[PDB]
Amino acid sequence: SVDQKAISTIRLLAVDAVAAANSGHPGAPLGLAPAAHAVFKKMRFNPKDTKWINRDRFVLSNGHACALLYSMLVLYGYDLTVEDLKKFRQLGSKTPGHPENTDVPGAEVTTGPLGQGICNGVGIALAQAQFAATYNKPDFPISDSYTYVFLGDGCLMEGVSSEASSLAGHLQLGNLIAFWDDNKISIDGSTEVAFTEDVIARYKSYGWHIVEVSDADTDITAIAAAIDEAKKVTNKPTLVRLTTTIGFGSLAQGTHGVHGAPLKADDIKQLKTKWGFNPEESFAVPAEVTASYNEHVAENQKIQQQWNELFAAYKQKYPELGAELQRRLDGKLPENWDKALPVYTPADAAVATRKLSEIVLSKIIPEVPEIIGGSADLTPSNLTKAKGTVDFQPAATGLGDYSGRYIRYGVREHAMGAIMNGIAAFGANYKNYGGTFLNFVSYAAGAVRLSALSEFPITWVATHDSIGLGEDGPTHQPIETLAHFRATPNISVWRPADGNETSAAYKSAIESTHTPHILALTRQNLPQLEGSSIEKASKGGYTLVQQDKADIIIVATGSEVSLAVDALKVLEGQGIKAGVVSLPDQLTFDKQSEEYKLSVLPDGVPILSVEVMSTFGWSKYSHQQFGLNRFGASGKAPEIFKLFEFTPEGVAERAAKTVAFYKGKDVVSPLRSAF
Amino acid sequence: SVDQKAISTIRLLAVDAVAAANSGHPGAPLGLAPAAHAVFKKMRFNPKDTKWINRDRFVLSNGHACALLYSMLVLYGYDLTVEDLKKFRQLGSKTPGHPENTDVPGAEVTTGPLGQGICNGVGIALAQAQFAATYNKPDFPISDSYTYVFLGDGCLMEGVSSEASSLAGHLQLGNLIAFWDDNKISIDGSTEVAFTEDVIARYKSYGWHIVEVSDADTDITAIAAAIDEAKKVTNKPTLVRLTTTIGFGSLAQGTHGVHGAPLKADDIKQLKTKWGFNPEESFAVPAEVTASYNEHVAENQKIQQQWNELFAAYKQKYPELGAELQRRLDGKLPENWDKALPVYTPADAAVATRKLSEIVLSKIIPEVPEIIGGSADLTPSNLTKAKGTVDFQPAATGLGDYSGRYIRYGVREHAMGAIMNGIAAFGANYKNYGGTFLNFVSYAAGAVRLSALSEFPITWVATHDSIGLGEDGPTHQPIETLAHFRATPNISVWRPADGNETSAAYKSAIESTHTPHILALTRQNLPQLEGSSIEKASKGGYTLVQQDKADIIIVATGSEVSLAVDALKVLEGQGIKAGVVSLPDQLTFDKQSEEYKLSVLPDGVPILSVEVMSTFGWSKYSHQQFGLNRFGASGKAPEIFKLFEFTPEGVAERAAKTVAFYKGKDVVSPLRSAF
Ligand SMILES: CC1=[N+](Cc2cnc(C)nc2N)CS[C@H]1CCOP(=O)(O)OP(=O)(O)O
Ligand SMILES: CC1=[N+](Cc2cnc(C)nc2N)CS[C@H]1CCOP(=O)(O)OP(=O)(O)O
Ligand SMILES: [Ca+2]
Ligand SMILES: [Ca+2]
Repeated sequence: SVDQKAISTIRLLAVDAVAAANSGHPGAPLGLAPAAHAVFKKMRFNPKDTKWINRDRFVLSNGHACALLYSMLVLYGYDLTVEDLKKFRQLGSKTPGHPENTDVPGAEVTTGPLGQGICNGVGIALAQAQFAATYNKPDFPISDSYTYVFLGDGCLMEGVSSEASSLAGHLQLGNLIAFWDDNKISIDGSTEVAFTEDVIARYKSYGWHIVEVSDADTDITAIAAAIDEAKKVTNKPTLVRLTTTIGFGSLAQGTHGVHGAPLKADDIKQLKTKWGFNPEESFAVPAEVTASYNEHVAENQKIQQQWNELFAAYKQKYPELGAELQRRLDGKLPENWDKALPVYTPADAAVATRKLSEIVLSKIIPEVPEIIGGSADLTPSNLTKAKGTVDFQPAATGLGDYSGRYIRYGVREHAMGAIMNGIAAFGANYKNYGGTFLNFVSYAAGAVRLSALSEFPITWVATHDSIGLGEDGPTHQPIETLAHFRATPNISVWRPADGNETSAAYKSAIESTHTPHILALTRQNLPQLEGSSIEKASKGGYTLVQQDKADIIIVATGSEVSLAVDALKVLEGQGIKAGVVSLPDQLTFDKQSEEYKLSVLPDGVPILSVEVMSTFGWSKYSHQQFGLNRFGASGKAPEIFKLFEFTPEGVAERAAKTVAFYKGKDVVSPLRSAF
Repeated sequence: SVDQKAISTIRLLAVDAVAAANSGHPGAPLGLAPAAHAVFKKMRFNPKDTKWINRDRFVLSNGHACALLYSMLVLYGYDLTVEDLKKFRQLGSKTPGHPENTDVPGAEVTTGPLGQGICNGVGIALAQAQFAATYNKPDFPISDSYTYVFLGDGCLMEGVSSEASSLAGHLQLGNLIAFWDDNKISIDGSTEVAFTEDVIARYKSYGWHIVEVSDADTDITAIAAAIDEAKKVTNKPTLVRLTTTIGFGSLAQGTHGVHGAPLKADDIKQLKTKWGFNPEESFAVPAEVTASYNEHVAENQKIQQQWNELFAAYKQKYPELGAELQRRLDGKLPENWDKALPVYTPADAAVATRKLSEIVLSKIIPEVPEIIGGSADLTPSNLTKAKGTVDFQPAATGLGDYSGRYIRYGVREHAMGAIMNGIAAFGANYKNYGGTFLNFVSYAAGAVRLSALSEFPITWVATHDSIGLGEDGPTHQPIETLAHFRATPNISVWRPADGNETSAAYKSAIESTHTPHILALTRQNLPQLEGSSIEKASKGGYTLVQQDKADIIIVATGSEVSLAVDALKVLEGQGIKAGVVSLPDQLTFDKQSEEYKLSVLPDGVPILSVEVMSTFGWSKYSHQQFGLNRFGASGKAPEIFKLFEFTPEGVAERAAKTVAFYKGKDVVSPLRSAF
């Protein structure tokens, strides 16, 4: 049949792509081609408009199987061709070895690191539910799309998927339909060696619906029926168990050897002949398959055409909501939204930056409907919920509504991070955030790195940033954390010192379209600084205290800026004139012009950095570094600062030693380099 | 009764400790005191010998509840007193706000970061099973101890605990007995807001046995009976559901407010009077409670006395095994074990450092019985299994035996990391390792940081270290990873360049007693270097190519050392004389004498670092840094190196620019500093 021919085409495109690269993963593509065919036939999408907001989304969580995804995209006429498939895994191609949303049309997210994609799918589905609850009206199903996820045994072993699956079940996300490639093979061989749990029983325990397809190597009727069944269960996410043979059709089917290396040439020949293809030909695309797939595309395009008319009618019937929706689909924030950002003066009281963050959120959430967010069981500590908002929960629970704006993630940092990526991936200008203690952002490193690689504007509200948290002690006190994330490409790591800097950090985080943000915020109160403003802090680094005859400049962040200002006064009594630079975000600063940066960190003066955590990275901006390169301590925070000499006198002593060390030396800016 | 009085004593010590600190967590201690009393009465331990190898182990995974643990340790006469309890959460005390194994006698592991302790318990139990299988003989139950773990809702939400619980069920770890504090309250309030899964059904799906105790606020008979029942189920770990009231007895019992802040003074008064204590007194220890607990200690000490005689008889009956066991309990490796380390010459073939690692393991595993390890589903990629070894599996599976030495962790990096910590915590000189790709060590950051804080000699075999892995692309290629771990205190991060350096890295990792190791290893082949040796590489950094008239020194690691040597030849043709330093471990290097370090990185010569990942940290050792501060690419590895100019010519160009940049300048070693 044409469907059988399409499945064979998919299988053979994937195998031929792996063969041409002499690299990659043929096994799962062979096993999942029937399911991919069936799912894409049920999906609504436009290959010519990858951003249609009511499209169904597909996520390949087992991203190593991407030759399958690329084959589907090529067959459906996305902006990806057979010539691109021939360049699978080749430098610069549109067909990288794992899918990247920035590079691959039709890749919703970046997968490959196992477990992430299913969590991203949870976030896409969460966003769709929130979006539909916000905009849909009687006779106006603006949003009614599904989220389809393929995942394998490896994703099911990764703890992040357990976190997200528990939460998705709790949230009753009935438009999420996941498909488990139950092939009983991973890299180390049979799943009997390490993965003998009853997966189905576990998913039932989370509140998921289950459909089992016992012969998913051939039974596309049953796969389609499983989708239909899943769509009837509106209050549970569904897991479809696809019992498949890894590498189906290969001489090596059902073995670990077919997972992750190219097939032998003779194996490819026998695949082709038993499926009616020419064993001498590669990258064959039968025109009847193209015709069948084109029919589905044309039908989907007529569905989108009708959706566009529905949207036009919605704008007439609901003028305010329609204009809001249009603005969001255009990627634009509300005009002058930033006038809601709080502004402070040096006469205002000291405030912890976690509390300043609460105040910002309280002002901007009512002004910017596309902001949603939550916390990983730290709501009253991170201060992430605006008073008067309702939680995102299924209304059946009585605990919230899908129109709610605040997500109770539970103690699930890693899944929170990957769910945030999925919310961003949904689109519609969502600007979403997640709170935890800074030290436990590290639990989510796998997802955070993907936020950076995927260019998603997510925000971590990362409170209790240092030894300033005090008594909880060294298991809770960051040392390495900012260095880790600052060393990751494309992460803005804001460590605001005061009220104006906290508003600048949020302005950056909410305006972002391609860069994730981490906001490192204090437990403890900090003074409002003389010289701070949103305008200056928006440059990422700025001169707080200018001293034209400086003997030294002290560059600091966060809680240490006020310390530097106090040290400047001690130094004056020692006959040393200091300037102060505040560096609330190194990435934003780095992006400023060379001339601006040199105005902040000039030649001809020693520069000392002060920040109560690792000194890594700081030599970009300073000649000498005063940091904390050992673990912390359990005690009252002021006593810990005293112990480690992060006091005005301790900073002054090191500043004086720095001045002494450079006597008789020629000093150029740390910004200079040889290449 | 005296048991009731003991439970009240525990509760009130914990509340009084929190009160004195005006900080900490009274709720879970109040709820878990009956269970703690019951469990410690069943446990075999010696407060005067915390390292008795056949002790039962206790782990408080909900580490915020540590006022409970400290109260137990004080009451049982560990080296912790009421005076220490009065200093709970105070700087420098033996009672920090979360338990630290380095600081607290009777704390087996460092907990506080949720989810870790239960995984550590899995590792303690895994080690006990392996140890017993190795040493026990008929009439000689050298090892027969249990592992008791307390955990709460937060631990059950963290994905790492799902990973470890799936694996523990698979491994049939019948001497593991965990207790869930089922109190339905977390920081964000009721668990109904985020955690509605059927936990018991999930644990059954993993193959655990379940016992439910419906009134764990009072029913110590049922808690004791649950332990007895668990001990009869020898082929499943057991989860005991303790249905408790958080803060039991407090006016605020059953509320989130009792989780994490001191009780009100009037609340403490009413607690004391209803339990028969003096509301005017704090830190009361009734002598009858001390007497009862002392009776149990005395019985346990007689059990250990008899174990010592059993061990003496074992040494006579099994002379070889007895001497091996004695050596391990003394903390000593086999005499001259390191003579098994492979040694290479520059005439030997190029080899990937992952393969060199395989060869090391193949030589040392037969020589050092306390080495065990595994991989997170990457055995044929990391090359972590020695041929001829058997896997650690329950014999009932037919897939291995508990005497086996190789662990199939599955796709569970985070749990692998925390399980490794538990294996180390067991003691008996275990030197254990875990393989994954370097980029996915990041999934386990929560546990890795705890390896460092806990001072455990665990080893990550972290292969595929860079863009040198090629086609899998940027989702797999480390950039920030070494900077992250090097910025963490107390992590040795070895990046060996060749065969001799790989042997030095293992010598360090296996000899370690207090420092975790990460071995960053290549996919791709590297040449054997002229000038390398185990002796020199053991210094962490060394002069590979000495040039007395150097215009520049190039410092490099791993795959970039050979690149630097090739660049030296290009530079010679440009009239520039270079030296080369290899820096296989920055931590080990840092620990050398100042004079040694200056002999490697002298004054008076520009120093350029070369390493194909983040430049963070490198200014400790260099004036200029050539690194990779952007994400990678999917293609053949040599083409990626060419793209980023990590070629002999690209390094030479930057070296020449470095020489030019320092013309006319006075250059001092990067090792110099102002303070
Ligand atoms: C272990 C593995 N990798 C390394 C890998 C490890 N850890 C993380 C976080 N991401 C990864 N990418 C890549 S791939 C995988 C086997 C998957 O086994 P799985 O059953 O899902 O795939 P398959 O056999 O094809 O049915
Ligand atoms: C969310 C929380 N903390 C921050 C916290 C967050 N993430 C990680 C990895 N470790 C932590 N330490 C500390 S504590 C916890 C509530 C526990 O809730 P749980 O039900 O286990 O404790 P309890 O209410 O006392 O019954
Ligand atoms: Ca599989
Ligand atoms: Ca709880």
